[PDB]
Amino acid sequence: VKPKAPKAVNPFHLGMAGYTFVNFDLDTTLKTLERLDIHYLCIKDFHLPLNSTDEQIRAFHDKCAAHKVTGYAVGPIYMKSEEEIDRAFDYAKRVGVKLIVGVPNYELLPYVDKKVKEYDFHYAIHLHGPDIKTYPDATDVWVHTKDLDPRIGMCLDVGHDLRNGCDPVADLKKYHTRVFDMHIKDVTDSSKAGVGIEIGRGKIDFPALIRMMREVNYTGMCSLEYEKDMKDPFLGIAESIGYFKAVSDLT
Amino acid sequence: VKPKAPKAVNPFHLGMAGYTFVNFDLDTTLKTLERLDIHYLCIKDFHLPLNSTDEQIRAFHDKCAAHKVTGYAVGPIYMKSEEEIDRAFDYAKRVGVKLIVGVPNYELLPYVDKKVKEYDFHYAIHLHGPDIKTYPDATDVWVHTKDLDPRIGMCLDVGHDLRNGCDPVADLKKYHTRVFDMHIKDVTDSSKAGVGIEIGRGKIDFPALIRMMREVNYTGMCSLEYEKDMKDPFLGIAESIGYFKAVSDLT
Repeated sequence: VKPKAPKAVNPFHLGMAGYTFVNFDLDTTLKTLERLDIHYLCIKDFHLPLNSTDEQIRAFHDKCAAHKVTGYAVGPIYMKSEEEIDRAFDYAKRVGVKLIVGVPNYELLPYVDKKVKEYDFHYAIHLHGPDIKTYPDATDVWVHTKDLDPRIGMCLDVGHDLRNGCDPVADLKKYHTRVFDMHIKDVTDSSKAGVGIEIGRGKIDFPALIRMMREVNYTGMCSLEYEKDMKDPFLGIAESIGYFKAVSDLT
Repeated sequence: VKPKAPKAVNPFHLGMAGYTFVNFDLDTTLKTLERLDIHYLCIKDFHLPLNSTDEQIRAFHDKCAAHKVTGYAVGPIYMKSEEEIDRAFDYAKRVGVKLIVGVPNYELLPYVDKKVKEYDFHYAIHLHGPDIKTYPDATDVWVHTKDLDPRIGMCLDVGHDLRNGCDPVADLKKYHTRVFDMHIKDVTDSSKAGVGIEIGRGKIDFPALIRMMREVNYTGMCSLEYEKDMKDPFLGIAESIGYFKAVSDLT
């Protein structure tokens, strides 16, 4: 009997983005993560509403822990006014996280700056690809944040970046000092016409991504945001996780 | 935009072993393979009974084709008398396959020899690991077949082989001339106490297996036989397929 090769060491943590489970309750979400050996969840309002009580927040944490899951950040949370920003930062504090994934209107970036100073939280702007005018890609988030507080950056969405015609691995190399979260997913083309697909079936260079994360020592989460078959996504979620685990282990 | 590496070329074909779906009908089985991009199914009696009519066989083939699946072999079929052997070979011919996965009593091996000559079919004996007295491992199948017709060999079950304390990659190197089918699966230990687990989570050295299949030019099927959570196996089936696809692509 000959032991297989040791699995490679990686600085990042595997998680799930909450939108993957937009059509499912928290019970179903946590049970699925548990079965997939995934220990991190980005928290969405459809699982933990912003006005949840202190007791409801405790109950959320306890359920997460019972399934060996940590809620590591909140969002994406879209923010179109200072009041929404105020509410999002207070919610993060109440939930006990220090990372907020957000989509603030451009004119509100100075206010986000004020709030990251007040709370000492990181704030990761979710880039959205070529269908959306604001924050289409990693460069656009960079240009809007590079002169602001160091705690403001991006949720590097590798799929949307590639669909905008950008190399997400080269963007990670350039912009790593402001990449605070990541959505992993795969796409069928490096254009607006690219659609979501199971990880490994599409165009994203995962081996390159994994090597680059090691090279820049990315220590955040790589959170699967699976946007295919969203009314019955389980088979695709699990195949994508398997493929990504293997790339993580063998690269 | 930089294209990812071309996927590696492999001589084998990815399939599914029918026992994976012992608790599910053929519709559910074919739909699952279709969604997983799997094109080969080993045919079990609970999906296509041995006394199925000619019309039922046609209907089976048409349904398989509609889901882009080929039924590539039949079995495993346990055989404890010459009559059962007679019935299995005639069934294979009626179903239009040339490979039978079987478990014949040892004393019936001469009759299997007679039947492979009569029909010109390959016959792959499913080895069963340390819990079962007959055909516990690849060496035992080898010793019982090496002097018989060249068309009689083994369904190399990598999980059961490892649980018997055997190296399935070294067994493949030794015995490739008589490996006509393969069950892929993973296990938690190289002992009787090893249980099934998602591919990649266990002890089987898949990269080594893939390199060895290239080295001996194994052109048969690697059929997933998933024996965990068998009342709700979908998540584990899909993770295992993802992991194995990645190993196939990147090794």
